[PDB]
Amino acid sequence: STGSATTTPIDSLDDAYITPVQIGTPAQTLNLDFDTGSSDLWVFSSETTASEVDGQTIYTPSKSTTAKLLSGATWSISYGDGSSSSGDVYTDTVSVGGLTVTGQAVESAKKVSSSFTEDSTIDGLLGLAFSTLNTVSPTQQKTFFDNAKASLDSPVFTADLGYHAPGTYNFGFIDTTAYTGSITYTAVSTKQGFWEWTSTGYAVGSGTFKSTSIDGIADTGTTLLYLPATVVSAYWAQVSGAKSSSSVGGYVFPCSATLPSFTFGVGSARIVIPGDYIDFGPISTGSSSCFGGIQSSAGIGINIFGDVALKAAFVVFNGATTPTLGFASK
Ligand SMILES: C[C@H]1CC[C@H](NC(=O)Cn2ccnc2)CC1
Repeated sequence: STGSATTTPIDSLDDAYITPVQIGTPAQTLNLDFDTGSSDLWVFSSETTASEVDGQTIYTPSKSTTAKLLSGATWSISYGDGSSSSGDVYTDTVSVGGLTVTGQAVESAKKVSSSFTEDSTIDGLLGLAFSTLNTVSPTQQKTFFDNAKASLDSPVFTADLGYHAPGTYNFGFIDTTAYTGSITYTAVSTKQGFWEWTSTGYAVGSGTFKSTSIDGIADTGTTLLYLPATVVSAYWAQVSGAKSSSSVGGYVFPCSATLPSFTFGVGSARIVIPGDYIDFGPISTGSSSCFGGIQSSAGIGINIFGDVALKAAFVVFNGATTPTLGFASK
């Protein structure tokens, strides 16, 4: 089997991407944030504290003839941005782009933190990291991909995120029309539960490539590119007036700037992030200070190849017995 679904930016800055997902019978379609940095499929629901729902579409398990309470199971998750959610668990039929999994754990939120409430466009998350990170207790549950994998034509999914435009998540096949040149594959460590790999270095603009190992994660659920402070300083030093602002919470730059590109290495291959991809717009409405899309990972404890990086590539998440990652230009 295969599936193919369009993923759409939630706003004009590509702050996140949503993908429609069918849950239950009859189908309830929710727009979920596909997150290769986490491993829980959770949704706003009829069980979510009413004051914490503000415009989201909810899953109502009592209206699904295939929903079954997973008795005794609870979940609770916190993310790197400080947001969180928790609740109980159903199993139900879940389909993405024509690919159907029966008995998928659908984690129903009883509580969500303020940032989730405040974002009306995201109805939940669909985790695509390794199932070892799944938070369901006392019986850990599998991701949608983990459940689907054996049925797929090939045990892979691909992320093809757009810049200020829709893109595609495919399951079970590689669309050879969706990228240019060849896909370069690189080793993955699953030891921390992530799609963790080692970039071979970077360049800023038209500058020379610096060969250096940068261990990080391919994370569709993180908006920005988080790299070591040395690398980030080298980038922003090429933008007149750019500075790290403790009050804003990262590097900012004059909105009048033309940003240089940023290149990262995948083996001997190179992925070029155009400068425009690194502009996250005014820090507050009407400001001439703009927020940067490349930020320091110092104090995160891990480098994160988030959407800023991934949207410059066609990315293969290869879930074979020994997982790997593939990157192509597009
Ligand atoms: C320092 C960084 C700050 C931004 C963080 N972004 C997230 O946590 C986004 N997220 C929510 C759910 N899955 C992903 C990542 C760490």
